[PDB]
Amino acid sequence: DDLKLPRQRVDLVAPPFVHVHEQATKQGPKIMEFKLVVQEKKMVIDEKGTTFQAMTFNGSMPGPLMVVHEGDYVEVTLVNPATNTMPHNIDFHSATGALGGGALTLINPGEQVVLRWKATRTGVFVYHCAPGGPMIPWHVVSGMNGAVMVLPRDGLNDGHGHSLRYDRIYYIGEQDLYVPRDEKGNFKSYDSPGEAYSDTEEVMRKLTPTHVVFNGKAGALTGKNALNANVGENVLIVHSQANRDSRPHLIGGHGDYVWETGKFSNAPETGLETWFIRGGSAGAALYKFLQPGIYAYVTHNLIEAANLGATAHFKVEGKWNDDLMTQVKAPADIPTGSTNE
Amino acid sequence: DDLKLPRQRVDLVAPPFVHVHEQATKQGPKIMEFKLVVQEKKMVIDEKGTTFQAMTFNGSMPGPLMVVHEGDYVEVTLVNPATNTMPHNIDFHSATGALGGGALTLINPGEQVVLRWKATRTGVFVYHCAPGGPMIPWHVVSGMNGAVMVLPRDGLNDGHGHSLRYDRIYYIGEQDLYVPRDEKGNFKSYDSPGEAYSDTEEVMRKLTPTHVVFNGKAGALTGKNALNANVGENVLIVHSQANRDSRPHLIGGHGDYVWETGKFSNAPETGLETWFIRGGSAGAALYKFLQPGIYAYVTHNLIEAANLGATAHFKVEGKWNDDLMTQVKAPADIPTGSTNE
Amino acid sequence: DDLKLPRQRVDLVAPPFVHVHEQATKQGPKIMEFKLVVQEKKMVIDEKGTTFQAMTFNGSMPGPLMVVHEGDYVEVTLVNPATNTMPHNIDFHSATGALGGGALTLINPGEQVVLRWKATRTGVFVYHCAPGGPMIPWHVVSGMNGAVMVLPRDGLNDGHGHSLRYDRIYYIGEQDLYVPRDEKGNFKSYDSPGEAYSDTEEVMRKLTPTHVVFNGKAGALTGKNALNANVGENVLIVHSQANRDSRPHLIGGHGDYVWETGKFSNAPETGLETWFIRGGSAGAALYKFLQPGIYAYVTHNLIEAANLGATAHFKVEGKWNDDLMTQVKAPADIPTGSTNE
Ligand SMILES: OC[C@H]1O[C@@](CO)(O[C@H]2O[C@H](CO)[C@@H](O)[C@H](O)[C@H]2O)[C@@H](O)[C@@H]1O
Ligand SMILES: OC[C@H]1O[C@@](CO)(O[C@H]2O[C@H](CO)[C@@H](O)[C@H](O)[C@H]2O)[C@@H](O)[C@@H]1O
Ligand SMILES: OC[C@H]1O[C@@](CO)(O[C@H]2O[C@H](CO)[C@@H](O)[C@H](O)[C@H]2O)[C@@H](O)[C@@H]1O
Ligand SMILES: OC[C@H]1O[C@@](CO)(O[C@H]2O[C@H](CO)[C@@H](O)[C@H](O)[C@H]2O)[C@@H](O)[C@@H]1O
Ligand SMILES: OC[C@H]1O[C@@](CO)(O[C@H]2O[C@H](CO)[C@@H](O)[C@H](O)[C@H]2O)[C@@H](O)[C@@H]1O
Ligand SMILES: OC[C@H]1O[C@@](CO)(O[C@H]2O[C@H](CO)[C@@H](O)[C@H](O)[C@H]2O)[C@@H](O)[C@@H]1O
Ligand SMILES: O=N[O-]
Ligand SMILES: O=N[O-]
Ligand SMILES: O=N[O-]
Ligand SMILES: O=N[O-]
Ligand SMILES: O=N[O-]
Ligand SMILES: O=N[O-]
Ligand SMILES: O=N[O-]
Ligand SMILES: O=N[O-]
Ligand SMILES: O=N[O-]
Ligand SMILES: [Cu+2]
Ligand SMILES: [Cu+2]
Ligand SMILES: [Cu+2]
Ligand SMILES: [Cu+2]
Ligand SMILES: [Cu+2]
Ligand SMILES: [Cu+2]
Repeated sequence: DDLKLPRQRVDLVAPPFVHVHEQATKQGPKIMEFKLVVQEKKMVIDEKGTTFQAMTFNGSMPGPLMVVHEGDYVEVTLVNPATNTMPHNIDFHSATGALGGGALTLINPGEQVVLRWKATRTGVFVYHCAPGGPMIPWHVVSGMNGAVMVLPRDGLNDGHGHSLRYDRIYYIGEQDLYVPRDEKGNFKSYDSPGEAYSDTEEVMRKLTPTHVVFNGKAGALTGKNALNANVGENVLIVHSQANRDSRPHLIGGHGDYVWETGKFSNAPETGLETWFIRGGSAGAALYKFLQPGIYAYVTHNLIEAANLGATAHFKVEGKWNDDLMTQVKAPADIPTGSTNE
Repeated sequence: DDLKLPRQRVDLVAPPFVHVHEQATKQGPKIMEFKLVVQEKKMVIDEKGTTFQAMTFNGSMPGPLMVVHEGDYVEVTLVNPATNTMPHNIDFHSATGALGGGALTLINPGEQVVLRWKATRTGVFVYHCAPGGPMIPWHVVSGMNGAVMVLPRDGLNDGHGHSLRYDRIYYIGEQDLYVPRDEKGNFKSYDSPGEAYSDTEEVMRKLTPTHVVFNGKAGALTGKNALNANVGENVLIVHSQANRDSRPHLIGGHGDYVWETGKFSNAPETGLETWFIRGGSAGAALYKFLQPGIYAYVTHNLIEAANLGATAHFKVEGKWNDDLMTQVKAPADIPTGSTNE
Repeated sequence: DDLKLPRQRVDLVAPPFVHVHEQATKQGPKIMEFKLVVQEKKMVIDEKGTTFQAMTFNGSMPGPLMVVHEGDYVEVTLVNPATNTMPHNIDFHSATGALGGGALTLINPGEQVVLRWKATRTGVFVYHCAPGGPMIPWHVVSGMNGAVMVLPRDGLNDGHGHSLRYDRIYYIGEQDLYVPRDEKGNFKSYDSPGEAYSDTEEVMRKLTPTHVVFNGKAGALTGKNALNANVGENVLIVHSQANRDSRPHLIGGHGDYVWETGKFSNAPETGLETWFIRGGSAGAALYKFLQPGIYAYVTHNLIEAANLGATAHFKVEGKWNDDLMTQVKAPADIPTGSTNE
């Protein structure tokens, strides 16, 4: 027992929600214990019911958000149940050495492993499966990716000596999918990941996804699963993309404070319209809602947003501010005396 | 009449030019009145005469640049003449609430609407049509996008307490187009936007444009329409892309001061070769010309620049500086005594 | 002889290595003399032996890294031997005027030219061939691109008044290739660049590379050609991409200090997971190795990394630090008493 620190078990929750944590803490470093269970399963990924052979951490795309503080140790038990067909591992971009932990975590079905990494670098970071060779992109684009947030012990700041505190946090994992089609253009179904591989790899090679989704499917965060907020709340939106670039935008809002490269040692940028998540990274945006109503959160390639699945909704309760925006005149017939050339 | 401020009507001009404005102002906030008239029309988009069914604000791709100051109110009359076939609206990324104004501006042919938004955020911002669902990307990639610049009341600064002033401003709107082809590879023509939709959507879904153009067509800002400047002038180049990333570069020059995310609350970066406009944003670069001659302004995917339409020219008058660059020896035969392995 | 400065001849070396230079210097400005010889040749670009008709500076993809200091003059002799078939030139993104020098350097086979440019802007910069029109992207994606680094005379700094010094430097040139295929999907071979052009241009137009390689071929910097380092060394990794975006990541490491836009007048960002090289630029990352072993350096589109060629290896000698990372329990059977739902 070389490392003599208190241990705290964390119970992960499904995205887009985040497990209970403190922003600022005066507790000393701890060993933060997490469990991730690989689950291969067929999943529905669009509003027409298209299925595909997914591979997940903890049954979700993305995998759950892990939250720790700078100087904590993160002890992760990775479990690969014998119902799975493939070997799996885990690479933490937050971690130092052994390909992020991938070189120390390769497990066959029926096995588990325990990795410990010190949280020396602050920010939001991707984690993903990376078995080796062509299996690396396949496992990642099959769903095996999530994120971890390493907070400064004093919480977030604006890079100019002022504390920032969020009232709410959501984790938006964006997933690029490569679903094979038949000669007529219909999506193909398979009985196992292995059976889907060869056809999937051919789609992957042309670098054009068939779907780009938040929280694992088109429409996942719309309708009854819209994200809630209230006028005045400061909301942190963590966005990850393990394989492909994204350009997040909150329609009707802004990024008040944005860490587009995702690392809290760097001052955020202010007042952004659209920000950029480089493939293989996580970023974070804070926004204080000023108006009630529906907001769309998109990647601002609008073809991907509207036609390939990459739109979420916020439903924000409160009172409308006519000073910031008003409909001066409702739609009305163009006046007869108008000249509109 | 709740809002008791002076009103000023602005007459928009066609890009790449910009309407008359002040950089720094000591005037107080005003209500700045703008009119945008939707025009659906067939337009020529390449040097071989390819046409396509465009949808525009004020008859241009991009729509005109609107320029106001922080704290002004922007009162926009959007007009959809009865000669048009589709409903249209407007989303200002500069604005707060109601999906940028889209939720308050949906008008059928024969209607107009008046929206007012407070200019609380400084920078250059996209505006675009966003009717709903799949119509959002279609209207945007059909040409319905422009930009607005919200200047600080004191004008631009270098983020380190020094004023920056431009001698000239140009607005470069970049447009990704998705023109259908027949089985032989020739571009298809249609009699209406509605007729073009189904085939266009199929091209859009594969996320590869057929054309990438500045000011609405290949060659628009070359030849007799090159952009003018003079040695010593500080030129602001505003660049927008409503749907797709771009990587601007001034061949033979630099970005002296670049706001790649486009927001003046952030200090610019200095001395860039190439900068990055994330899809769904505007950015801005200042450059002081040091040499006369022709400059090419490109997106630095050179296939897009040279082969899909995305090159503009500057023609810069003045005297050559041999200290910065000189041809020491003109092309000459390789000397006989040379060894060139 | 207007310009009365000392002259120093530099002998270039093949990437990923870099010619001998000083980081900080107290020498005054000099005329730094470089020679680049164009070589058109067939080259092997993947592990299955696929060939293609390359065009290079000095026989390598990328062309060699040139290193000078701010205020030096760079006198480049460009040679186009009569064994070549095409005209060639050179555009330095570091240079001011005449399209970066392209407008002063066009040479036919059998000719040479001498260009001098003043190194007024600090950073890493692309150089590339740019003959005119469609020949520009073709020559660049055929291999005619490299980089130059213009160091501050005091060496690198952290943007906060502290010197940074590298123990080692590597230059990683990333190349997007567009190799034609026959109706069965096999790569086509040609006897000359001219013969390959028409088919290559058709691939280029669809903006999807067939290969994305470091140092000119899949596997170039893996196996016996892995990059060496030692625990404790600060390694500068210069990354260029003349045509297409990249997202570098050091698997198991970080970017301690990253200039993603590549320009040393801007403070670096700290502690990045993944950074972004915009097409038509160079960037640079410093990392101090903390753990021994194999590291993969990738573009973090993992399909491109694992399946299209874009992976390099570092082999790092030293002692493992169990505090930063440890395997707490090796892979073992899932305990009978476990519940893993
Ligand atoms: O800021 C640059 C810095 O990163 C360093 C910090 O000095 O270390 C990072 O990783 C180390 C792992 O132990 C820690 O010192 C540090 O707390 C963390 O940010 C150096 O390697 C370098 O100067
Ligand atoms: O996309 C090609 C072509 O395929 C068809 C079926 O023949 O539709 C498929 O592709 C659509 C777009 O991805 C999906 O909306 C649908 O689930 C799928 O069957 C055609 O309708 C389409 O033109
Ligand atoms: O700098 C962060 C800041 O944005 C705020 C300014 O305090 O507001 C922005 O939008 C508001 C709309 O009224 C204005 O206060 C402000 O002038 C503008 O930049 C906050 O919501 C937050 O601190
Ligand atoms: O691009 C496919 C194929 O189509 C042809 C006509 O058969 O040319 C078309 O496409 C060209 C590239 O976009 C355009 O230059 C031209 O306007 C268009 O007819 C072929 O020439 C080409 O191989
Ligand atoms: O920092 C902005 C600055 O770039 C300037 C420097 O004043 O010049 C750059 O190019 C010039 C070429 O002579 C040099 O003055 C300078 O050393 C270099 O960084 C201006 O044109 C402008 O303020
Ligand atoms: O990629 C299309 C198709 O072509 C084949 C040969 O018919 O393989 C070629 O393409 C592969 C992927 O790029 C390469 O691995 C190989 O060198 C090449 O012959 C098929 O195997 C493949 O499905
Ligand atoms: O140690 N107190 O939270
Ligand atoms: O299945 N993912 O939220
Ligand atoms: O672990 N690879 O399928
Ligand atoms: O109020 N004067 O410009
Ligand atoms: O048609 N646009 O400039
Ligand atoms: O308004 N949509 O076509
Ligand atoms: O001038 N001395 O290095
Ligand atoms: O051939 N290039 O390293
Ligand atoms: O110089 N062009 O082939
Ligand atoms: Cu896996
Ligand atoms: Cu990774
Ligand atoms: Cu419209
Ligand atoms: Cu938008
Ligand atoms: Cu060339
Ligand atoms: Cu260039």
